[PDB]
Amino acid sequence: AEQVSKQEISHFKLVKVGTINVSQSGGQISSPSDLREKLSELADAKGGKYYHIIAAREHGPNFEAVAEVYNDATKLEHHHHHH
Amino acid sequence: AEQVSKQEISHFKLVKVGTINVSQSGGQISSPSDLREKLSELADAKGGKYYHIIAAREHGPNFEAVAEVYNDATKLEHHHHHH
Repeated sequence: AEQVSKQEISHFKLVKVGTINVSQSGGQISSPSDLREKLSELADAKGGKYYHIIAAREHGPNFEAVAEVYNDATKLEHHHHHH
Repeated sequence: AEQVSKQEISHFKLVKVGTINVSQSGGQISSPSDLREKLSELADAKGGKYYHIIAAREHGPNFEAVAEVYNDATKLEHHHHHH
């Protein structure tokens, strides 16, 4: 999973699966490597291949990275419902 | 070189290394994968590890991808002025 700007998003046409928020109390995130690693983990959890951090804010000791998860246009009905 | 968000640049404090423009008449750039290696190339040439697309503008057949190069303070004055 990689992140792109609105320029790429609206040009290559990406679909949003959901919005992720990485809230880490203190030095749980040290470098951008940590940040992107958790971003991709959560983005991939949504099923998306792309993401974009809309709000990377510093809530005191707690770091909150809010990003939107974008998927490639290859998704359709997940017929499950229930048994 | 990776593309980071403007908030990341401002949160980690990245030094502005310069500007890189990919102005192609098509063919050279079709996928973001093409553009990435170009941007990373030009950024690496200037000596940056990060970049951000600030304007991916499509003017007819001429696609202009304007990104700016950012890197941490790992530069030094050179005693290689000329001789």
